Amino acid sequence: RGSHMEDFVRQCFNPMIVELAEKAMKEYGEDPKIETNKFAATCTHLEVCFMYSDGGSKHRFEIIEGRDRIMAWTVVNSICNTTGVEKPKFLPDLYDYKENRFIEIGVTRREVHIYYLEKANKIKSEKTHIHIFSFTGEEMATKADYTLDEESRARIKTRLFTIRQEMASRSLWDSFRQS
Amino acid sequence: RGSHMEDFVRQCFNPMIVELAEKAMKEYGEDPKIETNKFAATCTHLEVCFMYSDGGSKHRFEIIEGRDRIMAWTVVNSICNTTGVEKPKFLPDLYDYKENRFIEIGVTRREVHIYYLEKANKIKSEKTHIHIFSFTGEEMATKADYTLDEESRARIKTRLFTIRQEMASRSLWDSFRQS
Amino acid sequence: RGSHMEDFVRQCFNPMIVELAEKAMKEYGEDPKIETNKFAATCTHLEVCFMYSDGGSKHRFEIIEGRDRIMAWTVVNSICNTTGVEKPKFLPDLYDYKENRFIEIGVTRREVHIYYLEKANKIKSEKTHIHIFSFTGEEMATKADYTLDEESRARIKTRLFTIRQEMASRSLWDSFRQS
Amino acid sequence: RGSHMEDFVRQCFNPMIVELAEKAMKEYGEDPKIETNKFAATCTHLEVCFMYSDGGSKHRFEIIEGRDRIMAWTVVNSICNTTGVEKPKFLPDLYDYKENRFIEIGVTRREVHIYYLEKANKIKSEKTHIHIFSFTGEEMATKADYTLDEESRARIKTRLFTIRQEMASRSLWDSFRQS
Amino acid sequence: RGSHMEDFVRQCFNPMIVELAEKAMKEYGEDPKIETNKFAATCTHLEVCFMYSDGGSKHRFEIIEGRDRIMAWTVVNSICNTTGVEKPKFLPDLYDYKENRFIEIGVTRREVHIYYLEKANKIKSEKTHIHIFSFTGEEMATKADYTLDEESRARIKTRLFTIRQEMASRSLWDSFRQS
Amino acid sequence: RGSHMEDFVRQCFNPMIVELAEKAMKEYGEDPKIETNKFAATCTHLEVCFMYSDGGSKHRFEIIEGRDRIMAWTVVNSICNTTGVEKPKFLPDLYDYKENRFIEIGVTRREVHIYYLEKANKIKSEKTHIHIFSFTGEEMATKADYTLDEESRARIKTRLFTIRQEMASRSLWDSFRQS
Amino acid sequence: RGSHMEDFVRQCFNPMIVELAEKAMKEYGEDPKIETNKFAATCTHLEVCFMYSDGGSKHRFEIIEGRDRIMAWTVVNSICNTTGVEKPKFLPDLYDYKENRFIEIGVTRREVHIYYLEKANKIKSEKTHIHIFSFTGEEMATKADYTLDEESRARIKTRLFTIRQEMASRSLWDSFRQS
Amino acid sequence: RGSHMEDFVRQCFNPMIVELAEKAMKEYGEDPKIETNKFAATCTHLEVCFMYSDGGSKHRFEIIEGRDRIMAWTVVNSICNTTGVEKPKFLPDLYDYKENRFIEIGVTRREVHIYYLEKANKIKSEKTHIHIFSFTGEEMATKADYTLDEESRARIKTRLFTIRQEMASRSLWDSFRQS
Ligand SMILES: COc1cc(CCNC(=O)c2nc(-c3ccccc3)[nH]c(=O)c2O)ccc1O
Ligand SMILES: COc1cc(CCNC(=O)c2nc(-c3ccccc3)[nH]c(=O)c2O)ccc1O
Ligand SMILES: COc1cc(CCNC(=O)c2nc(-c3ccccc3)[nH]c(=O)c2O)ccc1O
Ligand SMILES: COc1cc(CCNC(=O)c2nc(-c3ccccc3)[nH]c(=O)c2O)ccc1O
Ligand SMILES: COc1cc(CCNC(=O)c2nc(-c3ccccc3)[nH]c(=O)c2O)ccc1O
Ligand SMILES: [Mn+2]
Ligand SMILES: [Mn+2]
Ligand SMILES: [Mn+2]
Ligand SMILES: [Mn+2]
Ligand SMILES: [Mn+2]
Ligand SMILES: [Mn+2]
Ligand SMILES: [Mn+2]
Ligand SMILES: [Mn+2]
Ligand SMILES: [Mn+2]
Ligand SMILES: [Mn+2]
Ligand SMILES: [Mn+2]
Ligand SMILES: [Mn+2]
Repeated sequence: RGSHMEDFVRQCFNPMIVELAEKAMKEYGEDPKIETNKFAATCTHLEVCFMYSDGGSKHRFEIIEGRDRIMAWTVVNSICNTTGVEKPKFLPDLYDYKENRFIEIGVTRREVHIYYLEKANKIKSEKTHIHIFSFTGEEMATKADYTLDEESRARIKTRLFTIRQEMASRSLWDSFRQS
Repeated sequence: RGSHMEDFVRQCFNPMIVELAEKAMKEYGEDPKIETNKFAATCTHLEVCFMYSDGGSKHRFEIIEGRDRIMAWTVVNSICNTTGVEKPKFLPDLYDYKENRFIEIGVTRREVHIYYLEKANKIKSEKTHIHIFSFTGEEMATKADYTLDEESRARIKTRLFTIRQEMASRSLWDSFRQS
Repeated sequence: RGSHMEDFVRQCFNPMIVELAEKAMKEYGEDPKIETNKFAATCTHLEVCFMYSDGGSKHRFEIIEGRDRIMAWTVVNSICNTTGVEKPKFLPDLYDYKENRFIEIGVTRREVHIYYLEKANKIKSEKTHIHIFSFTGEEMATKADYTLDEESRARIKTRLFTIRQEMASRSLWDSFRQS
Repeated sequence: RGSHMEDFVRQCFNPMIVELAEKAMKEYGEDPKIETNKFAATCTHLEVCFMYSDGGSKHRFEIIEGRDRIMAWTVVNSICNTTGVEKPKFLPDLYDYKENRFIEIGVTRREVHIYYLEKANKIKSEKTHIHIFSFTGEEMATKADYTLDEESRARIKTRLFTIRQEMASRSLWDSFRQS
Repeated sequence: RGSHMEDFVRQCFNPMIVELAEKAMKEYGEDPKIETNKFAATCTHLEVCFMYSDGGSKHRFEIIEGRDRIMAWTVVNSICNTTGVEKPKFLPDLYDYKENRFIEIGVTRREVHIYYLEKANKIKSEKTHIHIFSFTGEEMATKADYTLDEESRARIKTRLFTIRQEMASRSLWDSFRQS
Repeated sequence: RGSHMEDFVRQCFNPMIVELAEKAMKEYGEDPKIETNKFAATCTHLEVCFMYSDGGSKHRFEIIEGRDRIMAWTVVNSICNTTGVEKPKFLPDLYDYKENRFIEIGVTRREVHIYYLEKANKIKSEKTHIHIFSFTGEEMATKADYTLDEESRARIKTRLFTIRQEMASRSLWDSFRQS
Repeated sequence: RGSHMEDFVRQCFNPMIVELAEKAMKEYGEDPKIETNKFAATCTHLEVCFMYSDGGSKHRFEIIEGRDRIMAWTVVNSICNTTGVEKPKFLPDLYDYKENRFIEIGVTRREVHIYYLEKANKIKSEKTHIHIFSFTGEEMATKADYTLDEESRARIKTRLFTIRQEMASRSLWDSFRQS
Repeated sequence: RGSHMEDFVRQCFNPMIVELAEKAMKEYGEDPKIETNKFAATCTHLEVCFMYSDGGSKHRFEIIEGRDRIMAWTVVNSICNTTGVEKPKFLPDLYDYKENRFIEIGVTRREVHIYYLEKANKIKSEKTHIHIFSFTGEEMATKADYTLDEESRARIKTRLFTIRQEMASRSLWDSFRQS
């Protein structure tokens, strides 16, 4: 019940991302009070997706992650039925209105290119773009097309390494990298 | 009195657009509690006009729809008496400060090009631009000049199809497409 | 998915009570999109408990309903370990700091005194006070001790009958009284 | 169109009362831009009713005036079906939870006791309380039961005479007292 | 131009009282940048009047000080024409709705009873109550009727001595007590 | 005291511009309650200057109009002592950080080019730019350099003609054009 | 650096009390990141003092704790120089305007009566009231005069035991009770 | 204790910069009530750094100044470990995401080029950019690369000279230039 990682996650991310991660995890039958590593992972993924969507230019991205399952899908059908893009098999995170493709955002604790592989065998859809970030500071995207400019992606890497430092300062990073 | 479409409209659009649609419909002698399809249509038209005006660049559009009749006209006379453009016969929805022309925004449930025809015989003014959106996801504008960029108009189409899905999920879309 | 009762509940109660009812129902494995009658019941119970706690005088009641299970219990242990009152078997709704007893608030669709019976066999604790409200406008409390004054309890009855009227106007009240 | 009374009413009362008076007058087919005296009268009546309801003690009054017709009635049926009081023939302004009776609030430009007469022949219901205020500073209530204390009713009289002074300073009071 | 007392007054009182004192002093042809002692005196008088009006019970006092001359008078005529109290010769600060009399609030740097004398020869009206506060911590009122309870008047004295300490800490109190 | 123009000005412009105009007029010994035409003129000039400063790009203009005399000057000395531009003889309205020159904004009721003449004989400084707007919808600037783009200046003309229409609807425009 | 108690304190108390405790501890040369037990103690003491001051009736208490040393003293001199009460030797927490005495509030982890002893030998002033609360749920005050009513003091005890439970759930309570 | 410079600093800068300067000075063992010149210097440096960071384009700069020492460093390690830039020896003020270098911002009272020298011997790191501003209105940066455009840096110079004027008007500038 009383885990250091829970209090650290509640002290690290803003209340909105914490509430959204709690909702998304309870929806799939996972307890934030027990799966604390998955709690931190969901919060980090949500914040990274939000910074990514903010890195655009007003009407650039459509936020899919953070919506309810029935609602997050409804936007996918509306995007597909209006542009003509094939419907993805699994829920993505964003839709680039400038590139006419969905974006899958990953945040891994291992090296940058095995998580892309893991996300590539699962997807195997079509034009769905994959963008991977790592806590080490590296990144990797489809066709080397990193979608955003260098200044926006640098902020995501900096914030990612900031969370890694705060976890290690509380001896919680070693258990985070395992699972 | 107790109609599903009324509660759906109050749950779908934000309170400001709902209040503006109620005002605009009561002004013309129409009850939102009875003409629920017209209520949803007015709300959708208002939201589409607002997204259109937001798709500009700060000082780009002058919002005519959503103003009171005497006030909405007063801005039309001020626009005409300062630029020299001929006064339109019927109230438009916007004025493009970059193109020196008024814009008429339509949202139809039929195919995109019969509503443009219907709006073309009524207008027949001069340089008044016509821009039509459909729930199917298509669009059509005067001289193929769609005024806004592709990214802004895609958001309008996506949101339009989102409302169509929520209506069909409540079995209210079939009655909406009829009237 | 698209139920009239869902939109009516979202249009009737404020967003905070709706969110709290969604949380409380998802916690116990119940879907607000499917168990719409239970959704309305949870919202009504929450609002009645809140009006009851507001009917006091600043430092009068301690709100138990609407808190998370682990948190709502933690306040019960703190109340018991500081006053000396025996710990209740099941989660109550309030604690009267003026009467040194917990309060169980019920809102039933049947007559007022069978729900009290149903709540009396389940409880059978000790000094836990029971207060029952009905949609018909009647009420019943332990030892005829209605805790609050007449003016506060009249507001709860009035609001309860207001919800019953809005449900019947949408033909949703008959299905509500059944389950 | 451009009437001094309209601008004075918009400068005198707060925007909420002005909007509520506009809604209530448009509901009954009356134009605030044309019936400016009736506009000021509706605004004054609304503000007096609000100060009256504020003169209570938290859970004392139920505000009927300012609600929509279908909604304002729904609260009357809920009050009657829960307390047992006979349903009034015409819409009142408040309900005293402490006295178990409805209150009719009048604000007249003539002497205090002819408007009470006018309101007494129309009503003739039962326990519906009548409370009359005048711009001259006098008042009159049923059974000499003025419901509120002296300090609250003095504020209403003071504010009423303040509006009369501002009208006379703009030469609008003489036309107000006629109609 | 650059006076220590000006910056101290802007750092001591809240922006609203500072703005009201600036307005009241510019209305009578006095510069806050030059008459800095009168600036501090006006701010202190305004704050004392506000704490006094707050010391009541909701509908107790009518605030006269801090209003514009034409507006502050208009409330005096409305109070007199509705209660029957004789109109005062000079603008007072409050009106006690519970005692049916106006209140004149003074804040002096000399002893408490010479300022009352000075305010008594000027007034000499009728039932206008006089209440005097001093920076030394003493007070004096008409007929020993101090209107408010002991707890509210103690706060005013405490705050008054707090300002005297902050002035002396900046060597500005000696010049304040002179003028 | 009770002038139609006063209530119209309070109903037309936002409270901030009204307060700033009241301050600026009381500073120079002019009463807004008496010099109502000058009141409307000051409000219009302030709003036009604000729209002009907003027409830039974040760090483009430095707002001089609307500041207190001693403060509005202090910014002029700071601008001159840091850029090297000669100090103007009379207070301007803006400073263009992109053009290294002050801007004088005029709003006249006569034709556009006699007010520029009137403002040119008074100024006769150096690089101080003059920009004139008229209620008729025309404009005129130094060296035909209109500083802003066409879309921003069109909004100012439209709003100017909107105020002219509202004045004429209340029969206040004829007296406005005289003085 | 990374202590569980720090994150727990930041997750438990509101940001204002946390900031005030950080300020008060840095003022006396103590690090909240190192003296985490003292951090939690300062936060708990501040919250208890705030609930105590809120337990009064508007103008009842004067808050001394939470102010800066020079400021917190300045209010003590102002209270003494206006009421005549002897100046205390050490900074208290409140001043009861109804009882004409200062209040010292203690929150101990041991039994209730040894901390009162410890606070009695240190004080030994005069009429300075001592009120002690414990995490076990007991209390003790001077002359058995508990100042507040039973309902307000019960809330403090309940909240105190809530913090003790959350500490023990994170295995931080055992180290808290030691120091 | 009562210094003119303290009140001037509290009247000049916004409360946030004042609080941040108080925190930063108390962290290094310096009293704002005593080291008033250093207080004004810290406030000016903070405001200049904030205007500099605002002069960018959304995701351009990372604010280092104004953060706590342990936190301000944590961002430096995250920036270095993600971009590959060498870690600076002393805490900088910003990081330019567009130029891949840290920025050191200085505000001196002497001539612009001796403070750059003083900051150059201390630094002597690598690609750390130095940008110096002066109260006289001049500036100097590394490689004549002033990072921002001319319009943003002109605002900083103007505001700097505004503070110098307000200090001299209160006879506080001469003592400021000495230390
Ligand atoms: C059961 O897990 C969840 C599943 C979902 C549905 C959609 N899922 C994602 O969008 C997603 N989710 C993770 C990720 C990885 C590890 C732990 C937690 C989340 N990584 C990603 O790259 C990614 O696109 C939402 C929230 C969840 O918690
Ligand atoms: C009586 O109807 C209304 C009329 C008006 C006046 C101006 N009208 C429009 O601006 C408009 N209105 C619809 C439309 C179509 C069907 C139903 C409702 C609205 N479509 C459009 O393209 C369009 O330009 C305002 C609100 C109304 O409700
Ligand atoms: C006494 O008058 C005022 C003077 C001032 C000082 C600076 N003045 C202007 O900045 C200004 N003022 C008007 C103008 C013209 C007619 C009536 C009112 C204002 N026109 C302009 O073009 C213009 O630059 C400020 C506010 C005033 O009211
Ligand atoms: C150095 O310590 C502090 C001292 C001060 C000055 C005034 N002190 C109190 O007002 C106080 N302080 C604690 C207490 C006990 C243990 C740890 C922390 C605080 N207990 C009490 O009963 C109590 O009246 C303010 C904040 C501090 O952190
Ligand atoms: C002890 O002093 C402080 C030191 C610090 C740590 C980082 N320091 C700066 O970032 C900094 N500080 C000054 C400066 C110069 C004179 C007086 C005050 C500050 N000038 C600069 O250019 C500059 O980069 C933060 C706040 C301080 O008060
Ligand atoms: Mn996803
Ligand atoms: Mn993803
Ligand atoms: Mn239209
Ligand atoms: Mn249209
Ligand atoms: Mn219950
Ligand atoms: Mn009435
Ligand atoms: Mn006085
Ligand atoms: Mn000017
Ligand atoms: Mn000008
Ligand atoms: Mn204490
Ligand atoms: Mn620095
Ligand atoms: Mn620096």
